Parts: sequence; structure tokens; C-alpha cells
Amino acid sequence: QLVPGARIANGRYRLLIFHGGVPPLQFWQALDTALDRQVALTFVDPQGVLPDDVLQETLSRTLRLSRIDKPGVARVLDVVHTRAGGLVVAEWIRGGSLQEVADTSPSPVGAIRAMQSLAAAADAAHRAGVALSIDHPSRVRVSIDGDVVLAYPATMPDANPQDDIRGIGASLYALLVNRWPLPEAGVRSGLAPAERDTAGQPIEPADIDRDIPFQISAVAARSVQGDGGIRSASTLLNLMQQATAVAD
Repeated sequence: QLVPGARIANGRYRLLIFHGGVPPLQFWQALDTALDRQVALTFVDPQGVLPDDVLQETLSRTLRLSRIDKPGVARVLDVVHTRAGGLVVAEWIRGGSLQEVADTSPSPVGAIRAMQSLAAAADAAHRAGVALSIDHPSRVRVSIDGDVVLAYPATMPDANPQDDIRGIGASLYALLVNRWPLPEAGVRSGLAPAERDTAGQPIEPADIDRDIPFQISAVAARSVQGDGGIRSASTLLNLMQQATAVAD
């Protein structure tokens, strides 16, 4: 039974705050009662609803992400089986979620500037044969050092890179215009859905607000599109650097 105040993993972690998740996953912020440090717990499968075969695959792909010493990805501290199935324990990222920051109407330059860290991450992960699983606004947070970060790691097996880019776009989008360009699916993200044009395709961030520079809007848009505009975290990074440089 997972709720604030609950002690977890032989009571090492007192649950603090629930930050959402895509089932079967749960993103929690909790306290390391052993070290009086804070952490991001990701309960892989709390309801043990997964084929215990599968849960292995997830946990194994995820552990690969621990390799990566990027700023894009919150560092994985420990992995374990608890009363509540699989559980990833990564570092706590000081700052606020995606929701939280989207909601402060940030500079479209700052936005795409920050977001670079997370394409950096996602590219490295990719070059290393592993997706970030950018699937829900909740997964992401922004650090007081001005970095976008996969805060709750757990690469699912269905997870792929094409979708990491798509989802990374949705993250840029959501900062610029404060909306989720994707369907969502799980915890009400906190982010209100994107306005679908007469076509159904979400509406470009600049068409929605003229102070959002050309490229910066363009980047975010082509990203999400499944056509799609961009085909590598690699290039997508330089796109961000382009768009960003221009405003500079």
C-alpha cells in the first residue's frame, strides 16, 4: 500500500510525495531514512501485474542507463525487489517537475537551452543501445542548475528511441506553451492537452504565441510529428543548439 509516510524496502525509504506515472510505474519522491538524503524511487511493478519474465527485461535495460554519466539522466543509486515488486532508486533532482515549470511561462530560449541536456542524455543512451522512455511528463524534472532530466528512470521493453525524440519534443512543447502534445495515459499529467489544428496535428508553439522564435517552435513541432521532421537525438541536439544560438 503506497502512500505518503509509508516506509519502504525494509523501511529504508519513507514515501514523501507522489509525482505520478505510467502504469505499472509509479514515480515517488522519498526520504532515505538510512542516510538522511532524498531520492527518486521508481516502483517498476508495484502490483506485480507484469510477467516476471518481462520485469527482468525492463530492469536490465534500465541498468544499462546507469552506465551513462550524463546530466540528462538522474544517477541510479540502487536497484532492489521489495514487498512491492521491482524498484529503482535514483538520485533526487533539486528543482521542480515538468508540470511545475511549464506552468511558470519560461523563456522560449531558456526552454530549448535547458532541454539540450535531455537530448544529450537520450543520444548517449541511444548510442549505448537503450531508450530513455520519455513517455509521460512526470518522468521529467528540471534542476536548479537549469537542466532537463529523466528524473525517474526505467526503460520499458516497448520503449524505443523514435519515441524518445517524439517525447522529448512534447517536453519542449510543454514548456513553451504549457500543454502535452501527446495523448497522455495515466496520472493526469497536470498538463492540459495541445490544441489540435483543423488536421488534428497539434498546433505549432509559435502559431500559438508569437514571442516564441521560429526555429524554437519549429524544432519542438517537427519532433512530436510522426512523419516526422527529425530522425536522431544526435541531429535534434544541434537543432536545439541552432535555434538557441540564433536567439543568443
